[PDB]
Amino acid sequence: AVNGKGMNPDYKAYLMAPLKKIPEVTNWETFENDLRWAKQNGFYAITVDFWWGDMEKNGDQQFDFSYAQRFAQSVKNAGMKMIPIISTHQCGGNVGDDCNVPIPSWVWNQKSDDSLYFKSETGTVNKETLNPLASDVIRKEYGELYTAFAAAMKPYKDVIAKIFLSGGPAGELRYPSYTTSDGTGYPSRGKFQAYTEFAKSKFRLWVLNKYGSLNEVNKAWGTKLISELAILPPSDGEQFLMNGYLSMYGKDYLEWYQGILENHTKLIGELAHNAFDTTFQVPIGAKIAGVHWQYNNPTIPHGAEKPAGYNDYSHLLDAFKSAKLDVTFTCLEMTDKGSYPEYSMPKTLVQNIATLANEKGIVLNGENALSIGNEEEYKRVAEMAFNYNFAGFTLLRYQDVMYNNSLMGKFKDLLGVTPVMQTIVVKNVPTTIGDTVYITGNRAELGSWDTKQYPIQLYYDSHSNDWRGNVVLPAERNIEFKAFIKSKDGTVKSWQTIQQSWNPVPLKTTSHTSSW
Ligand SMILES: OC[C@H]1O[C@H](O[C@H]2[C@H](O)[C@@H](O)[C@@H](O)O[C@@H]2CO)[C@H](O)[C@@H](O)[C@@H]1O
Ligand SMILES: OC[C@H]1O[C@H](O[C@H]2[C@H](O)[C@@H](O)[C@@H](O)O[C@@H]2CO)[C@H](O)[C@@H](O)[C@@H]1O
Ligand SMILES: OC[C@H]1O[C@H](O[C@H]2[C@H](O)[C@@H](O)[C@H](O)O[C@@H]2CO)[C@H](O)[C@@H](O)[C@@H]1O
Ligand SMILES: OC[C@H]1O[C@H](O)[C@H](O)[C@@H](O)[C@@H]1O
Ligand SMILES: [Ca+2]
Repeated sequence: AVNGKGMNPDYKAYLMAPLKKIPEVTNWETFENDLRWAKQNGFYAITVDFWWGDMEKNGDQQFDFSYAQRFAQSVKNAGMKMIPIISTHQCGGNVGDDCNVPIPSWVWNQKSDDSLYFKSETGTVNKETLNPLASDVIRKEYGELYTAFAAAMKPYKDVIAKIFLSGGPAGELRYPSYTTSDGTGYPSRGKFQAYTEFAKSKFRLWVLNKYGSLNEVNKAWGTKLISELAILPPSDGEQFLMNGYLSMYGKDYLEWYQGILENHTKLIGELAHNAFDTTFQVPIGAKIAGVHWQYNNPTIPHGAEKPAGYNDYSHLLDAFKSAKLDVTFTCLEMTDKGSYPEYSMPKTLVQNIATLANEKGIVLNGENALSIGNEEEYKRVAEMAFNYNFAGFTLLRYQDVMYNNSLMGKFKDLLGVTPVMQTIVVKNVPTTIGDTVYITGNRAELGSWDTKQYPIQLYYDSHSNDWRGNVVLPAERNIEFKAFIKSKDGTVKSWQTIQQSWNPVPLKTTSHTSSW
């Protein structure tokens, strides 16, 4: 893996459940059997959306966790684990959606202003999820929902391996900047979503709080605003993305804009921990979307990310570490293109996000963006997952592998692996002062024969004069590898004489000894 390390020893594979309720897809007995089968193929738990629109439909405080409970009951019967997603967002309207579950219709009546929803540069209204600006309503509603959920699901704490939160549209921490009705669907640039009267005044107050007065504002932005009402979000999103973002005003606007999402992260993170920490004691996480298009568009750089709310990922991730939430990213199955008109750079994006996450010590979990239909995409996922320290991978979605035995068999082999620590020992290595020994192998878990970025470092044992190291490997899988020497300057000097192998790696920790 990266930095001479191996795959993450805590890696686990997860299966994303269907969007529709199980009873609308099959019966509970078949479902329980599907889970036993999934478990046989390396899946540790099934992640599932529990829609707010279902749990509090009737009215405020009128809960119904009957479905969630029945679902957990079957997971328990199958001897599996589940990862509930407290989806406070709407189901339907997004890519891949095949459901229709809006958030409780009554929530919109708790306000007379327009503080609850989103309005784009061109007036398009969006009600897929509560606007994070309304922290007062979110604190109340999410606070109540989470605590009610904890009580109702207390009896099943033993099958709950983790809890996910929905930070926005599609259960992702972001603004709804890419939608069909707003004319911002892939691969178009996104449209900023801060045009409600509430958003405008909030930005105005934030600017005034930062600088004190209009004069200080005009002084900082080098502008000539006539009055406080002139403090506004971009009038022209396109022009802003072309070069307005480079000005002092742009920096402040984007800081505030992304700031709303960071503050929201800290809020839900706190409500969640307060409601689940003592009861379940399981990790909590949220999702960041993979807005990979328009990444390298020369005219409007990061034209889709910025409107989504992603301007500074480093700063964004700090909010997660601060809130004590694990992070989930996507697009692990895709590769870079970066050509007109999409200017798509998913892999580059995933690599950057992963590098940042690992630096800050944030637990990283990945997902695939679109359904996978060929073994080749599983390989791409494997490369990213096992070389960028992912602690987990969640496959979307259920039916894709449940009704396709050959695809399932390929996932079991490449991704449904159980990591096991093994000691590799290489003897008689002709190393000279300054050289370092590494091992690289055929599977992604071994860097796929890469000696530049993904090789696994070994350590000299001065006592037995050989090189060794405890390496994490995929249990019960066949592997081939070779040790090689890296000069002090970083070039590959020589390779092990014979290619080694372990057919397969045993599930018990032992050691593999070979000679150079
Ligand atoms: O609130 C100040 C001003 O902001 C916007 O104008 C920005 C523009 O969006 C940027 O791309 C760049 O040109 O800097 C401008 C400020 O000097 C709003 O469009 C404008 O209405 C508002 O008054
Ligand atoms: O690069 C893929 C390739 O890597 C290894 O081949 C090594 C070989 O082991 C060394 O002795 C020397 O020849 O450099 C080669 C790399 O060019 C694997 O052994 C091989 O299976 C794999 O395809
Ligand atoms: O079931 C989980 C969520 O699935 C969809 O959202 C996915 C989307 O399909 C995928 O392309 C993207 O990369 O990630 C999101 C979030 O996992 C539904 O649209 C969501 O409502 C579900 O919560
Ligand atoms: O915008 C939703 C979807 O748009 C496109 O299909 C992208 O390829 C995909 O990665 C993304 O999830
Ligand atoms: Ca409530």
